[PDB]
Amino acid sequence: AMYLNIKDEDTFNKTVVTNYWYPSPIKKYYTLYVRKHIPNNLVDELEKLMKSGTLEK
Repeated sequence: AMYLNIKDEDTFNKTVVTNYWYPSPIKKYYTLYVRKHIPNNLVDELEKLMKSGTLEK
């Protein structure tokens, strides 16, 4: 069933869609997608990485 599940690598819908795989860069987990109680939202992290008085610039 591994190979009946990969029955269509070569239908036209499944070639034009590109597939990304990368070996995981182990990076500090900051997430664009959801801001919640864990302070990991990357934009909030980026404003914290801004120097004092640069968002006014």
